[PDB]
Amino acid sequence: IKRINKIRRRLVKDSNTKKAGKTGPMKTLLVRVMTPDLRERLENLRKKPENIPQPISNTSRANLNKLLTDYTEMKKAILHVYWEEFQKDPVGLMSRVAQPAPKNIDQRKLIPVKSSGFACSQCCQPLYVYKLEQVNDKGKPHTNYFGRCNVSEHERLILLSPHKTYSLGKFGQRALDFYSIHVTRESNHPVKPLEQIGGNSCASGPVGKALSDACMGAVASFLTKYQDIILEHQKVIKKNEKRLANLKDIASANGLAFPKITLPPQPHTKEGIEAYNNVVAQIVIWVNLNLWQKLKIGRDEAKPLQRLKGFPSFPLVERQANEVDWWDMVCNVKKLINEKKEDGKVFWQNLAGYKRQEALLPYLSSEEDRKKGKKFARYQFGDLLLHLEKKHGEDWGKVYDEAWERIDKKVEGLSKHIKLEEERRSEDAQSKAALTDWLRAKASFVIEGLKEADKDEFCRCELKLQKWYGDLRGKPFAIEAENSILDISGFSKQYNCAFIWQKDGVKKLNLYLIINYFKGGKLRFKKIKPEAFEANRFYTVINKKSGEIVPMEVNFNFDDPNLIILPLAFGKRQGREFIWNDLLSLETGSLKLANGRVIEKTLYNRRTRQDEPALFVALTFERREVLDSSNIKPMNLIGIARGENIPAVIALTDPEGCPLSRFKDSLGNPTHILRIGESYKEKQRTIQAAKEVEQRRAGGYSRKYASKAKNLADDMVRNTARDLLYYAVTQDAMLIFANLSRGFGRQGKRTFMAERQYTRMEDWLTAKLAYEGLPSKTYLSKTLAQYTSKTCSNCGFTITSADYDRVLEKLKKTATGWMTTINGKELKVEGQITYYNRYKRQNVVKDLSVELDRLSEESVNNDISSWTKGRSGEALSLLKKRFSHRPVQEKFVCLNCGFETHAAEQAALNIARSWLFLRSQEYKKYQTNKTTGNTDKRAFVETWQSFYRKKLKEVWKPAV
DNA sequence: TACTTTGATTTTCTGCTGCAGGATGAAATCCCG
DNA sequence: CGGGATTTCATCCTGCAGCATCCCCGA
RNA sequence: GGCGCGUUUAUUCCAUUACUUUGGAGCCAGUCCCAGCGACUAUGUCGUAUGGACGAAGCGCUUAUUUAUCGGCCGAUAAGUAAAACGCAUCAAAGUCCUGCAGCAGAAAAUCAAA
Repeated sequence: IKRINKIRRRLVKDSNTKKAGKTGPMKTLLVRVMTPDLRERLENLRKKPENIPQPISNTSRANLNKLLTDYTEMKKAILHVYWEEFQKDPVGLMSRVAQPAPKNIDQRKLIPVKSSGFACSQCCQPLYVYKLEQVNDKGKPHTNYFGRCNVSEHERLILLSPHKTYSLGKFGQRALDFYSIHVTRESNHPVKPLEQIGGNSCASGPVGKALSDACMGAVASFLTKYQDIILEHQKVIKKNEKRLANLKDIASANGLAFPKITLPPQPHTKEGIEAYNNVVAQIVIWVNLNLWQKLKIGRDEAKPLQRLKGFPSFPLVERQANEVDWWDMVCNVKKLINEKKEDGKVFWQNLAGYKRQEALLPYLSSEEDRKKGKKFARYQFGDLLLHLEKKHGEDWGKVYDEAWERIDKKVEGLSKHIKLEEERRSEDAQSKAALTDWLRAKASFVIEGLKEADKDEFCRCELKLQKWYGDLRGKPFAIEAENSILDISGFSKQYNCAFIWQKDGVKKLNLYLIINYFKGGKLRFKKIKPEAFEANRFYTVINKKSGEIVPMEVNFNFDDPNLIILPLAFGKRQGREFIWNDLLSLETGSLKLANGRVIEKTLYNRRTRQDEPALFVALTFERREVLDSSNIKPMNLIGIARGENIPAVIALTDPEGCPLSRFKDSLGNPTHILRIGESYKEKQRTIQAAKEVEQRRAGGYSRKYASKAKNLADDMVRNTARDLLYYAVTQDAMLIFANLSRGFGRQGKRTFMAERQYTRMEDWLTAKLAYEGLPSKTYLSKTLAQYTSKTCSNCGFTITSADYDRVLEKLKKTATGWMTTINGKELKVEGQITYYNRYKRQNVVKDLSVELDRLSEESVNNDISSWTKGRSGEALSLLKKRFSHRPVQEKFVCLNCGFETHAAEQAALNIARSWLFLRSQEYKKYQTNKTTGNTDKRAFVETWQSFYRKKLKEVWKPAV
């Protein structure tokens, strides 16, 4: 039976247990706080439970709300202070936040710099460089670099990273002493969040220590991203200089006038980035308008400049609160439309004959628009104008007035309907979208007469109307809520937080979470004997740094007006995982509670169809006892192929490489191929289609679809990981993946991020293995991905570009038509090719022989070598498309022997066979020969094909 | 021969992945009943 | 004088190996 | 699309704790009232269920007052109400979180240009 927990139990029973290292694996339990609505849900059951729990009391709710608001305000204040500090002096701050080396690395410094890369801003003295050479565990020598000062107060060892000229290398959350600056009463800093925001009501210790981490973590992350990106920006600047020079030369060679603008130096703020990107945009606009379009020059010969991307913003303080009132903007648009009425009337009425047809060309819909069931407001207004012209003749003076009156009446009706709708309870997004579209159409109609008179005022009007159109269409779907976070630094007597339980029976437990963050509250811990439990008394466990577990009795008062008491809501599965686990018991110390958080975030309520705030509790657990991996030795192989249409296709093989038919398909016949994840893409496309329909109708989709794709993707990833682990454990096999880079995936036009699940599957399988204490190499391995999907599994021949080039070279004409040979096999050049005509938006079918004859109609003796570049290019494009090894995505055809099969299954088998290849002796001789500087892929392909053919002859008997 | 696609830039809103920072207890003073 | 409450401090171990592989192919 | 009942995901032993999701099965989808869109006899008419508003959303099992049939519900058959309690439709899986940025993609609109 395929259960993840069953596989975990089998893994546990098969090996010994050992204590974890300094830090073990971590896992988070996310539960909900028992609120009145959950109780109401519990009271509507057909079979009512015997004991319905009490919800969170009113006093706790008030305390929690106040504390959450105060915590958010203190975070904002501290972040604003450090934003000002960074904006004043970057280098000083990022030198202050750099993490010092441990005060234990006191090996003998050997060599100073052969100097002043940075400076300790505390004393404004340079940090001199000092090296230290050592050997790693793998034998590769490594030199670390450190910065030291002659100040005794600043006699530290700040880590450094060399570049080809030094960087810092690490930013810590605790390097800067936050408590002594902002929390302690002796400090003279003008900003003291606990003393000012909270009104001296919160305990200094816990709240201050939580703020320390919460703010300095974000600051350190921003500093790391900034220092990282400031180097690739330099590389891009240097690269753009050469391209600008080359394009200037090309423009000069063709006798064109290049704009006289200069690229600014490398910027270090957001305004400089915007200026540089504006210059790049102007250059690219000119290049496209004059070089690619008019002269038909290839993009490769005239390469564009590149924008600067990835510059971070300061945390939480640079957010733009684009808060605009909707009806006010509607009124402003109406006002400015009413301003220009006379100018539009004058332009339209006094217009000439033939200029009128071109004046209203953008107002006339196309045939495709008329066919697709619905038209934009512009074309509808154009149809109205045409009918009015037919009605009144050529007297456009009356036409203008009638059109204006009709548009006003329609807009007034829409406005009245929208106001009545929003008065009661309801939102009609379609009506708002229609009103915005009709306002846009009226604005265009009025202002189109100023496109040639005053381009500055016309540009101002266009900018205003464009920004207001964007804002009006985007506001009704703008989210205004944000999560609220309350942190718990740790679970020890210091931080005044407890996770308490009554000992019902011997194993049964009651459950509360207690927070004491207000002055005056009482929460007392008392040490007791290990087995001195009593009824109606709350107990907990305290974990000591030395490995000791101290059971304590926690006593307090329920009616205390300062405490926060939270009852939790969870399921059997979560309880067996964390609270009352059979093996990982937290009373024994095998499981430890690390820290926690109280979260307020939005849940979707379908009863009211709205997002509403809700309270969650997250508790992080650390595993202290893990397994021993020294005895696991898989024997067989499972090659796994990843993709989009099918998330996983797996093939099972013996140690020799021969297929093993042990899986059962739907029909029950033995097989060696399994598919995991089918019909996932179809569901994702269905969700996307629903989203697109709503987006076209109203400009955005409802909150019902907010998290559907992510939930589906998470479900697929977790279930696929379970399936892979189950097969690997039960078949005694090692899993083999392709060596795809992190973040690998297609970045095209109709691509979606929910369909890029390669690294996610990798990470989930690795983490699931890691929680038990085993390394990734125990059950998972990677191999080179080259030529795995391009090798025939029946003959061992791999197709390459050079083969296609040589086939083009040999192709000629006999009395029967075009002919060629590959590896002594004759090819009868015939058959039709159908291509997806994008301009026609259809499928166009052509005949290869006829196309080849046409290409030979302008040529004599059919000499391919005598053709131009473009003609030969079309020739090999046609031959490649007709002789492609992958005519259809899921179908593979071998060109050398005519073998046909499924591409994914063959590639899955070839992945395992390649993993076998990498540890053969042919690869050894190839590696030895490659040391002579011969960097040729051709020899690698030779070795791969030779090994594959040898093994096919020897032991891999092909299917007959 | 031409209508209809495509190239570039700008405005607004949403979601999903990717990568940084993390997953604090021990000990020393100080004050107050 | 003991017990809360507040303040100060400090911790770390990892690769390597070749241009393709869910891209495809295009008026 | 909407409305509800809820099972299985630990072998004696572990909170039918109640959470958040992915599946299976049950029941119900009309009205131009207001808008949107399309065709025109065109400052309106007609049509169209695109969006709001209204309306729809299991079946049995046992208990006692009234009527219809005999001596005038006591004995049974149908109709009308709240509750107690069980059964069938009807069933399998998964969960490692927080903060902060960035990058891609989706959807419209505006302008210039080419073929």
